[PDB]
This record gives sequence, C-alpha cells and structure tokens, in this order.
Amino acid sequence: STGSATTTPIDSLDDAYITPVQIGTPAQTLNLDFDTGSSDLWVFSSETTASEVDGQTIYTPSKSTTAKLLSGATWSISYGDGSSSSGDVYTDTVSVGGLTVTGQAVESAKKVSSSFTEDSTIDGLLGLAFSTLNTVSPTQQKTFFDNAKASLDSPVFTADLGYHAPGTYNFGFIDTTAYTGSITYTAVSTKQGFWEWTSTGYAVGSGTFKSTSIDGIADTGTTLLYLPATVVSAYWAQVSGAKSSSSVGGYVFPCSATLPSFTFGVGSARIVIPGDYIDFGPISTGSSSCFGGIQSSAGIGINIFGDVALKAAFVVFNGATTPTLGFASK
Ligand SMILES: NC[C@@H](O)c1ccc(Br)cc1
Repeated sequence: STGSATTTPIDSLDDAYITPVQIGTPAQTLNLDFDTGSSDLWVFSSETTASEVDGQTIYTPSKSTTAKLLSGATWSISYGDGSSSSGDVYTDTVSVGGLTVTGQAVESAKKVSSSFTEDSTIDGLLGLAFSTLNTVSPTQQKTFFDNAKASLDSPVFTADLGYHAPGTYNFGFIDTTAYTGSITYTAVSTKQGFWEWTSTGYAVGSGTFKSTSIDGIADTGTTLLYLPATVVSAYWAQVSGAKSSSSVGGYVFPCSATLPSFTFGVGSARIVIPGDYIDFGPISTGSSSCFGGIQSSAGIGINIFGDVALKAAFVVFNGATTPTLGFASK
C-alpha cells in the first residue's frame, strides 16, 4: 500500500504545516501537525476541557462505530517549546492520503496548554519519530508509520514541505519526479528516539564550505533551524545590523536586509537554503526588526533541522531495519 497527502502551511510564515487525517467511522477529518520529532498521535476531542477549545475541529469517539476505549491508558506530553497536552486513549481507524491503519492509538486530549488553544488551525499532532518516545502508559503505543510499515510497498515516508506553499507527505514510495539530482542517504541513530543524523558541514552565502560534524535531528514539528552558536554567529555576521536580542529571545535583523543563503552538508552533497527562507518577519506587527530563521541550539542539548532546513529539500525517512535519512535538492 501507499498514501499521499498534501500538507499546507498554517500561516504566511510557514510556522507549521497541517495535513488532513481521517479518523473513525464515518470519517472525521482533522488537520494534524505531522511531527517527526515526537511519537504521539493526539487530537482535540469531545473530552477536551471546554475552556481550552477555541475553533479547533474535535474528534468525538462516541460518534465512531470503530472507536474503542483503550482501558486504563493515559498519556501526557511536553514539547520543546514548553507546550503540553494529556488525556486518555482510544483505538480507531486512521487514514492518511488513502493509507489506512486499523487499531491506531488515537490519544484524546482532556487538557491542552494555552499555545494549542490559541492556535485554531491545528487540531492535533501526528508523531513520526520512533515509537520508543510514545508517552502512553502503562502500555506504550506505536506511531501511525510503525503500524503501517509492514503493509507499505517500501518502509518509508517522505516530507516535501513547501516554502509559502503546500507540499506533500508520501507513505510507502519515493516520488522520483519530486526532486532534482540524486538522493543522498546518511546514517541515523535511533538511540534517543529521534531521526538523529550528522551533517558534514556548512557554508554561508557564497562562502567556502566548512567541513565539520553537526549532530542533529530532522524535525518537521520545529519551525526553525537550530545550530551551534559558532555556526549561527558566522551566519548572522554576514547580515548588516543583525544581533542577538535577549529581550526577543534570539537573532533579529533589519527587515530592510537581504539575507544570504545557508548551505548544509549531507555526506558529500549540499542542500542550499535560500536567504528568503530564513526571514520570519517582524518581531511584532509593524516593527522593522525581523526574526531570524537560524537560531542557536545552545542549551537545547542537540541541533534541530526544523522546517527552515527541511523545506529546502526532499527528505526520505527510511524506516527499514537499519533506518536512514535521504536528502535531495528540489
Ligand atoms: N517536535 C517535537 C518537539 O517536542 C521537539 C523539540 C526539540 C527537540 Br531537540 C525534540 C523535539
């Protein structure tokens, strides 16, 4: 089997992407944030505290003939940005772009933190990291990808995120028309539950490539590109007026600036992030200070190849027995 679904930015900055997902029988369609940095499929639901729901579409398991309470199971998750959610668990039929999994754990939120409530466009998350990170207790549950894997034509999914435009998540096949050149594959460590890999270096604009190992995770659920302070300082030093602002919480730059591109290494290959991808616009409405799309990972404990990086590439998440990551230009 295979599946193919369009993923759409939630706003004009590409802060996140939502993908329609069918849950239950008859189908209830929710728009979920596919997150290669976590492993829970959770949704706003009929059980979510009413004051914490504001415009989201909810899953109502009592209206699904295939929903079953997973007795005794609870979940609770905290994300890198400080947001959180928790609740109980059903199993139900879940389909993405034509690919159906039966008995998928669908984690129903009883509580969500304010940042979820405040974002009307995201009805929940669909985790695509390794199932070892799933938070369901006392019986850990599998991700949608893990459940689908044996059925898939090939045990892979691909992320093809757009810049200020829709893109595609495919399951079970590699669309050879969706990228240019060849896909370069690189080793993955699953030891921490993430799609963790090592970039071979970087360049800023038309500068020389610096060969240096940068360990990081491929994370579709993180907006920005978080890299070591040395690398980030080298980048922003090429933008007149750029500075790290403790008040704003990172690098800002004059909105009048042109940004240089940023290149990262994948083995001997190179992925070029155009300068415009690194512009996240005014820090507040009407400001002439703009927020940078490349920020320091110092104090995160790991580097994060988030959407800013991933959307410059066609990315293969290969879940074969020995997982790997593939990157192509597009
Ligand atoms: N996208 C999931 C989010 O919780 C996350 C943020 C940062 C890191 Br490191 C891992 C995961």
